[PDB]
Amino acid sequence: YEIQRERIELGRCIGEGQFGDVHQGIYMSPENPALAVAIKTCKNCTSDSVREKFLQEALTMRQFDHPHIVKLIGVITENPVWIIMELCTLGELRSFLQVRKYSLDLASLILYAYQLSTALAYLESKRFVHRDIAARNVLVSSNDCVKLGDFGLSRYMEDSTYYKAKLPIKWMAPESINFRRFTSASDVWMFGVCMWEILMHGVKPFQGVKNNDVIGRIENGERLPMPPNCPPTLYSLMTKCWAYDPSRRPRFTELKAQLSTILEEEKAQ
Ligand SMILES: CN(c1ncccc1CNc1nc(Nc2ccc3c(c2)CCC(=O)N3)ncc1C(F)(F)F)S(C)(=O)=O
Ligand code: NA
Repeated sequence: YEIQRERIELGRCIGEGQFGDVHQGIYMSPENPALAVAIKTCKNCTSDSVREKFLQEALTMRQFDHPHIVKLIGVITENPVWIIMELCTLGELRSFLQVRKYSLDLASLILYAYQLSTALAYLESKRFVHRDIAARNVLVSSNDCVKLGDFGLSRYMEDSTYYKAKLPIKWMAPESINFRRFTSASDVWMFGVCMWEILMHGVKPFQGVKNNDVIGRIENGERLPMPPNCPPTLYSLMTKCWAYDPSRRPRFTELKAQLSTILEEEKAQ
């Protein structure tokens, strides 16, 4: 899993991470075609405690191998420490959705929700609780492929460090907001919010509502409204993710199967 720095061509900065800037680049793989990659850099990895924390993020991604989760390519443990990830060429999902708005076919939006449900069913199969499922952590590899982004770079995951700028209340299950309970069932609640975000073309949930007012509305039975053009079967599926009792929420394998049916019904106009 070690990569040699002379095989990396560093390109433009595509974002800022907790440990340092993230760049786009090219990895000249030995005896293979060159790959487009994302490079996580570390500014203070001279410190052993910082270096080990940064390298733990690469080990977290190394344990996963799924077509809709960004893949670890390798690490450069020489000073300055770099983590090499696969690049999702088209960038962040919210920006991509905000450009296209109604020009994206409904079949593409449902496909994105289905692809994420396969990655979340895979994480659930490994007994891994995400805790930060939101459209901001989703990347676009091509017009017909989205992926979950790096877990370390995700602002509110369990082992993620904080950025200079507390909790994503508008995405969280009631038991997570009230008692900090995070399970596979609370991940299902967040995924229903993420599906709503996709069908709303990158609009954020509960805009203009204060975080403290969200739990009162949820306890009164209020939910995010049906997005314009969203098929009623898809909205019904979202409301099942938002069952107040977590034991009544479906698991990711069921959401995957139902989304595949919804997608095939839309493709048959
Ligand atoms: C949102 N995220 C970030 N948060 C903080 C820092 C960086 C990232 C993005 N990280 C990544 N970005 C890309 N692709 C990419 C992203 C942006 C742009 C472009 C390509 C080109 C067009 C453009 O203009 N910008 N692929 C892979 C990664 C990964 F492997 F590092 F995850 S996250 C939690 O990692 O999903
Ligand atoms: Na190296």
